[PDB]
Amino acid sequence: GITGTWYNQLGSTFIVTAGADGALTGTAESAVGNAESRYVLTGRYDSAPATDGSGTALGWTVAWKNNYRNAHSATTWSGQYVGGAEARINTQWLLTSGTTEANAWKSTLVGHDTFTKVKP
Amino acid sequence: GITGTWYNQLGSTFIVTAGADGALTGTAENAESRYVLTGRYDSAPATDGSGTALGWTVAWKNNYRNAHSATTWSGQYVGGAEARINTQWLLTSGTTEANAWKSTLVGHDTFTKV
Amino acid sequence: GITGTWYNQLGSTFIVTAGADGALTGTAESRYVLTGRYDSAPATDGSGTALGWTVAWKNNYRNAHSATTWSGQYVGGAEARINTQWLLTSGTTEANAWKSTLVGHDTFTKV
Amino acid sequence: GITGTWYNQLGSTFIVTAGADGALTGTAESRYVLTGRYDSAPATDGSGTALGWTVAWKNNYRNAHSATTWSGQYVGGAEARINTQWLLTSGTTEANAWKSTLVGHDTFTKV
Ligand SMILES: N=C1N[C@H]2[C@H](CS[C@H]2CCCCC(=O)O)N1
Repeated sequence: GITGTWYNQLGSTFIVTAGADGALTGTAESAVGNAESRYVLTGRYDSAPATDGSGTALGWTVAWKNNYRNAHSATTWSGQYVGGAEARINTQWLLTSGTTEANAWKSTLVGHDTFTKVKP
Repeated sequence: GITGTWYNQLGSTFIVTAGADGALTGTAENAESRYVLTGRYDSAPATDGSGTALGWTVAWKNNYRNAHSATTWSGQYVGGAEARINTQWLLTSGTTEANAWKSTLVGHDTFTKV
Repeated sequence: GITGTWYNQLGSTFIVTAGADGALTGTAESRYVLTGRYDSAPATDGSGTALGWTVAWKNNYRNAHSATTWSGQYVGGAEARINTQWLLTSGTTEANAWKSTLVGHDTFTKV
Repeated sequence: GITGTWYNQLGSTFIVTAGADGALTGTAESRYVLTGRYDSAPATDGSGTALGWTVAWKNNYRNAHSATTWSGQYVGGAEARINTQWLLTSGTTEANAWKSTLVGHDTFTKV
């Protein structure tokens, strides 16, 4: 279900493997910002969701440092997986950059990403 | 300065180990209230007195309990004698499509070594 | 371009009046009053027009002890829309304040 | 209660008037107009009073092409406070929309 290759509305590709113990591992490649190539993704999911047709809660993080670039920032996505003919993951994200004390009021961006198993 | 025990303003206790290549692993917490954490951090931060960007996730499921939800914390570690982690968090619960609009809470937490 | 009737994704109807001094007044449809501000002198370079508004969910008939604020921008053009993120806060006791605030997003269109 | 002069943790000054059926009006300060709403009939059980307001960062001297909304609750008591979370959106292009909005939190007191 969650395991597979996902794309957000921006071209980004996230390759995610769901483990049997609630672990989420994989790789992100962003189509925007200060990023190049692949970045390590790690997260957790609810490995035994409700019966009742509710979604599957999950979250993951990417720190935007790899061997090519370092953006001194990290993003966390929080959302739910919803099965169906068109499986989708709906998330909200927080992106925090490292700042000095004086600039911390403006260190965090917030947005929403919708992931699909079909590239837009 | 990150590896160790951190406490938030709620009493809760977080034990985190920060690996050499940017992994964060540990637990949030008796057994029944203990949960797994996994995250990532900037292992090569700037020198300019900037904070170290990081983030982590906890799904609220263990062997004993399952709240069908996950929290992510996004934030930065600040050093010194008043070492702190300042974060904002998102908590999402699994919902039906009908109730998705109220699936996510937002808030902030501050973690201290004491 | 902002003044008029707007519809978000779950059919709610917002009637918005943009005043020349930057004020936004109108109603969200039971029916509640809205009030906000917008940039009454945006850039002409394709940038959007920044805005925000608030609805407290109390009227003559019902009270939910909560308020929502929408923060976003207007984008004009053939398919004008207002893209927003929102925060919904409910009155809670001090000990439930951690769970007093929801976050989401809303898109408004003219049809 | 809510009417008065409020200061946030960074020292900015908000002068707020609470109107009879839930209007918030006032200024933030370099001085800008604020507008919002609040629950004029809060719960008696000890809960806080839900509210929100907006400031568009345009006045007669400067315009940053951006707007902030605060969502939160007023807590009466020893330290009357207003605990909020805020969103600041800047007018951007289509291409830069994904990075248009910052989020944070603010505590206000009369001290
Ligand atoms: N796929 C996505 N890319 C952007 C959003 C949220 S994370 C962001 C990319 C940031 C890359 C590093 C940076 O620019 O600081 N979703």
